[PDB]
Amino acid sequence: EVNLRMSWWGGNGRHQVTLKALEEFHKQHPNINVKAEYTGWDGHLSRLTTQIAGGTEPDVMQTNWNWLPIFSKDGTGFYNLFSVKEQLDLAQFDPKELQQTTVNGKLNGIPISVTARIFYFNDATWAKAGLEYPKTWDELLAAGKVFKEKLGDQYYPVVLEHQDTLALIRSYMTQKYNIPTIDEANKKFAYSPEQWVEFFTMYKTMVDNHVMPSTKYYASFGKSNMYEMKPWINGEWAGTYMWNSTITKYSDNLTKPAKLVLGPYPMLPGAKDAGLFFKPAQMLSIGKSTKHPQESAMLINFLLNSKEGVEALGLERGVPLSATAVTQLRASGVIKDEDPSVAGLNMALELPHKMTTSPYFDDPQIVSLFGDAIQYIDYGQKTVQETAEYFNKQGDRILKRAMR
Ligand SMILES: O=C(O)C1=C[C@H](O)[C@@H](O)[C@@H](O[C@@H]2[C@H](O)[C@@H](O)[C@@H](O)O[C@@H]2C(=O)O)O1
Repeated sequence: EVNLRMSWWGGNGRHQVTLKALEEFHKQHPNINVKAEYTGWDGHLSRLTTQIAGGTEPDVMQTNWNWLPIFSKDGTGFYNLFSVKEQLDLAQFDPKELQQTTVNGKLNGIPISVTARIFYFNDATWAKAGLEYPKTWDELLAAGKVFKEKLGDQYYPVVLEHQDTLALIRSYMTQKYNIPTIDEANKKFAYSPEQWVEFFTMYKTMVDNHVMPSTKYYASFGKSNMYEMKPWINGEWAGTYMWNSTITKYSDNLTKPAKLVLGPYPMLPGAKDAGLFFKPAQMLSIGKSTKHPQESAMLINFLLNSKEGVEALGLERGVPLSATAVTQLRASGVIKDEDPSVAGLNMALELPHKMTTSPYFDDPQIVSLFGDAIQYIDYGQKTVQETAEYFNKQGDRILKRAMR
């Protein structure tokens, strides 16, 4: 009798396939029981942080790439997956993808898929507005006015949650200035005071120009998860800047015959870098002090490499990085070139994208700092310049506490 716990986050679609997959794993292993612990994205890091701090975390965990500096600054925060290469077939995963999940020579997670945020639009609402998807940043910004005038105050080209908006304006600044957002050497942000004014100026331009809801309007709806909101479902918020690895958590909730559809990626003329946030979409990791490292490794192998786990898990986490698994899905017809999830990624890789994102750009204190920031602008409390100075200063402080 081996009892394991496994945690993950996701939409219900992803819960349903994972639960299906675990039922098979247990069928194939009468002696290995897994308790499942699963939520949506919200509060999930927060809960696992409490567990890790009291040493009660699961044997198997779905982890995020930006959590490596949080839990595993020295690579010892999770079990070294090189120690279970007997159970877990490592050679299926690219050596260069494995390097992103390796810290101090210790393999901390198996990246499941890679992802970048890209534009996805409600094709139904865009057809009503009689617009083509923006091919440029100017078109992005000019599209809100058309939405509001052709369809009404209630229609937006996109909805952006603050984290979405952070990634977007950084993409714009990267395209423009071709520098990293974080100076990792000096433990701080790389942008000048001016560049930060320009960053929050752009937010406010987009908000003024009716591109997406302001934070104030977004909060007149209730708290709900974005994909469960009426204006998302009703097709009133007509798009998202979103990971291809979890796009169906969004599209599953549109009203037929509306589809979320790949849009073009805006690029400034002369840009030497598309400014993607491209990374492991997520990982499977083993608890540092698991009493069952081998059975855990068997479970991770099953879900990522076995015929039956691969078939069960389908594309709820994106296009598998496992050679065997992505080949299976292609052969079964599950990966198709025209799938917006698949096409999202392919279009993205062809974008020039040499700039890597620092895991610190996605520090949860920095992300919350950013939502706070644009809330001050939207609720009249801080001007654009004050907000830019406030972000620069307080975010630098977090980066020193984060980069410790
Ligand atoms: O596929 C996912 O569930 C996923 C891929 C991203 O790499 C992760 O950072 C994580 O993103 C979460 C959330 O699930 C997603 O809906 C979006 O809101 O952004 C979140 C984020 O932290 O970026 O999940």
